[PDB]
Amino acid sequence: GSSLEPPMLQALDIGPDVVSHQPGCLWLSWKPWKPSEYMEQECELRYQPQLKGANWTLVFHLPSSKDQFELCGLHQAPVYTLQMRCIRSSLPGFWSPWSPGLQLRPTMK
Repeated sequence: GSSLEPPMLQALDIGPDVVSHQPGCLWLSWKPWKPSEYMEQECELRYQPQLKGANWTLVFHLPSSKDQFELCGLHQAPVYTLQMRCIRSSLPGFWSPWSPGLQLRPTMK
């Protein structure tokens, strides 16, 4: 949610060498809170192709905190958008509000 120190989600430095060489791939990364304690909740990622129209696609099996998310198969819009949502492990009841992520231009092809 939104306590003292709020969570943040951004993309990764991709474009030039992106470390290795993939056939068009992106890289994300985010972190909720976790004050050095246990707790194994769960989180999902969201990414839609920002263009004339869009249907928004989702992702699951995501770790509360990712070190270098790796997505691939993005080709349809000129710019892509990405947000983030979270919840507990198996307690479906609120899912909190969709936190705002960011928008940028991924691989060119």
